[PDB]
Amino acid sequence: KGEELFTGVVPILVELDGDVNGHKFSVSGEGEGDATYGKLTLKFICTTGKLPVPWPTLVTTLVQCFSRYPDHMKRHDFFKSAMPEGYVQERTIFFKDDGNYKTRAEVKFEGDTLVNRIELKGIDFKEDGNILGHKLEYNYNDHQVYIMADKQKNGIKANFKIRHNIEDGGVQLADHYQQNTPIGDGPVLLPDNHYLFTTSTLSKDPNEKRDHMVLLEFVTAAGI
Repeated sequence: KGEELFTGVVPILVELDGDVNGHKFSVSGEGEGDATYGKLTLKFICTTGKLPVPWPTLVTTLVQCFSRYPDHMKRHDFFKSAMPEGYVQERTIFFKDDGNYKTRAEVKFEGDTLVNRIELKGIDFKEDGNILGHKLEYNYNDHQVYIMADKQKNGIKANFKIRHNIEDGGVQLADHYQQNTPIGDGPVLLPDNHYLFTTSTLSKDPNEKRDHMVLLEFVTAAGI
């Protein structure tokens, strides 16, 4: 089983290559995950300069295999069952009255490390909007993810809203549409519909001078 590969603390590598309205950038993340408790600690660095989009808008893009799946639904864990070969994770994210991100990522083990490798393309963004204009608060409003099976492609799908607080009043809406399919061929668990509940805390490394985001996350799956 792929679930075995998560019994301990697992190092996490994240790598994003991004293009939004022609502003190209890269993001690297390193940290570790504990699926037994459902805990992620990661530090992200924009390794090419200033991040041209706000850090919270990338949170969902930047490893649901680390969700704590209890004992009674260790069998609906599609994300772990796909390991080590892993899965493709694709999204479109509509920023209301603004552009959209399209993301394709591969989530897999490379040696002992869980690696989330992402390409991100963003189009139709307003240059003085909340994204390209950096008008969103540095914080997070988590949202639950209702995970439904997708027997057709043999993976799962979800759609959910993320709310970003706008520095001067609004809420910026980020409409997420997600589908996941296994990379490998072997048997994979197809879950009964269930929820993923996530708690995210954003913070800053006082000794770090590059543009960056420290992220602490707790996540659990739930029935009904």
